[PDB]
Amino acid sequence: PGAPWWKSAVFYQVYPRSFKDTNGDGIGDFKGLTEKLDYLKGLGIDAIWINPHYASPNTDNGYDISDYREVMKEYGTMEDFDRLMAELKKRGMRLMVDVVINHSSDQHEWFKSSRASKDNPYRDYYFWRDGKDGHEPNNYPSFFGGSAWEKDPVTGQYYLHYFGRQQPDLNWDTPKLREELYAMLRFWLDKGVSGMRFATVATYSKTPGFPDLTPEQMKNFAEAYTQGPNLHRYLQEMHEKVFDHYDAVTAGEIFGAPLNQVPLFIDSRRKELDMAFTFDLIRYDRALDRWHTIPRTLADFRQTIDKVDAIAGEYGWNTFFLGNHDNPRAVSHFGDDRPQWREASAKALATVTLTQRGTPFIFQGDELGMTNYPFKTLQDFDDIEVKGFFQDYVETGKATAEELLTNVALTSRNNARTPFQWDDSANAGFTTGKPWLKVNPNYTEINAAREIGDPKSVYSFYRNLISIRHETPALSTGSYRDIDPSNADVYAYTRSQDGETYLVVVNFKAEPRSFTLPDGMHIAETLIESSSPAAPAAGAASLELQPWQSGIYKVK
Ligand SMILES: O=C(CO)[C@@H](O)[C@H](O)[C@H](O)CO[C@H]1O[C@H](CO)[C@@H](O)[C@H](O)[C@H]1O
Ligand SMILES: [Ca+2]
Repeated sequence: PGAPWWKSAVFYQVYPRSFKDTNGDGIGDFKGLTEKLDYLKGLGIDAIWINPHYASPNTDNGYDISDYREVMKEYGTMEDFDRLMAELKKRGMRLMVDVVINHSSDQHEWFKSSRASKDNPYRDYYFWRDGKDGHEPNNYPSFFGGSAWEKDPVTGQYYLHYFGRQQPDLNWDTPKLREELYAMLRFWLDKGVSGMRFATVATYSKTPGFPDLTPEQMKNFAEAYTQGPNLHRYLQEMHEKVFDHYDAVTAGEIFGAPLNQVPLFIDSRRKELDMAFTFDLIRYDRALDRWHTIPRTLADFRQTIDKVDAIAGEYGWNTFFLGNHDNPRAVSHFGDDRPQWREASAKALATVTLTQRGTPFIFQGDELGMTNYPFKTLQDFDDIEVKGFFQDYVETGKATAEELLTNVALTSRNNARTPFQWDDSANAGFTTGKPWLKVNPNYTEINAAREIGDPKSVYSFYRNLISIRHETPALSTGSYRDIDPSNADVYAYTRSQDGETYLVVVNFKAEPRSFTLPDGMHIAETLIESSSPAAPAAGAASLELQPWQSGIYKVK
């Protein structure tokens, strides 16, 4: 039997707002993405995940949707969306879209009606509760600052919002609401969408009665919001009434949920989701407040990957990513973005990303080795989540503004949202106007045009790796085995399928290191290396590794 197309596919995440502008408004659009499909094809990309593209007031840049069946005005029209589809299909490429159905915008017609009165037909499309003892219904905190409950004077009741105040949560306990969501999903699937990514999929179910969070739960409220009693009931239903009738791939963003519960989401026998986005790895060095950083080693890095691989079992599947629109740049976060180590480390992380077991996602710009942004003003940090950090930590005296910005500089979501660097023209060729966010000044050295013409560039190395994975089934669907989980210098693991075994070795130190193969293992061939002066001799039992050297080898 064969493996599904998505298990051996290489995905590329486009954040349309910051990818390519074509009308000089400073905002990326659909026409921009369409003009760059050849670039993505040439890289070797099989499928594209785009961030929300629906009508939105943009208080959270598309994650506050005011009309699920209309296209965001900034990105273009429905015609532009269809053309994007058609141009993708002509290149044998597939499209995955973002599905945001934990909540909607407060400008959605459902909510405008819902808030009108207690007897409105749409009232139960959301959660409305009376205050308690002169205060909020309960002690729920919002991800984006303050209470998760917001009072509305129109009726005197509070509505629930896990995130932004302009992002009220949808009530999945209401059957009529679920049917509306299902019909909306079919609407896009009938248009030929090949994949769906479910944003904060683990929070769909709310706990009956909304009791107060215990002191312990209050600490880790992200986890507590993923413990709704009817969650998997709703996910199985959505599969039965929607995805069972189509051949699209489903990807869940499982944020807040402990690893041991992930199988419930991705076990194919359960008929829920196909693969999972987990955040144990990408947040392995983030503190509980989601803005402080905690020092970690390669040991912690690889042991997390191990635990994540183990919950796949035989019937489940993982995605793999080192960066997205919500996190700092990969080379800055996991590598060394200093000008003498940036390219080398970026190539090293590319080797990891494309030799992991699971479906790899590459975030726009990482193939160029783009870096974190050098923030210098208040404005640079402008984001709804940072506004919330101010509300919860600065205005309350828990921390000074400078303390917040010092740490957020390393963790800000805006680090990943600076305009794609196409060339070295004005604003890196992203726009002919003023970009909605400032272009990283290092675009003079870091841009696509220069990378594409250089066989030693980061882009060329990614492109080479993508070709190798596509021609080596073991590197996609093969099994995973960490050689030494306790090693903090050199990351090494094997990929095996059908008698074929491959070895991956990556030095994470900016210093020369040595690696010794397991007893009875020898190098047969060298597929690729970065920062290496010479491939090992055939039959070698060990490797001499340069600083930040990475490689892939077929072994005996
Ligand atoms: O914003 C975050 C990342 O730093 C998290 O607090 C967030 O809870 C989580 O990453 C959820 O992700 C998705 O849901 C949000 C929708 O409200 C949106 O802000 C994120 O961009 C989207 O990725
Ligand atoms: Ca535009």
